[PDB]
Amino acid sequence: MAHHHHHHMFLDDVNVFLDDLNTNPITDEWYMSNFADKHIKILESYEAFDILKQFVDYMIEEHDEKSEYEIMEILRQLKYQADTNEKFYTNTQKQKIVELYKQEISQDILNEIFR
Repeated sequence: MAHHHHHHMFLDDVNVFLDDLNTNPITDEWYMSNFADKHIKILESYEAFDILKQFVDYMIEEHDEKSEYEIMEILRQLKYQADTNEKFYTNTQKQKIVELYKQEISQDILNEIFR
């Protein structure tokens, strides 16, 4: 009645995870893996590829170590769906997240993606 619900909610799943686990001391990246486990086609090749760049920047902005596994699972599901081993960043980024990444973690991620 009168108040027709007009609010963009839960569109950005990644945003919700990062925001929720940030605003709450949860900081449990494992939930992200639980999400990325769900075999669903989230995006298209170019969509996910570009969103790689977008998320690259947005992730760098938070410089958060405790979301590493989150960002990995996000980027891995994105490029896995995109079907590409490549990686690219925004003009502003000028910084490889991989350099901060624990290579030990990235091994398993690529182990899956490259398959």
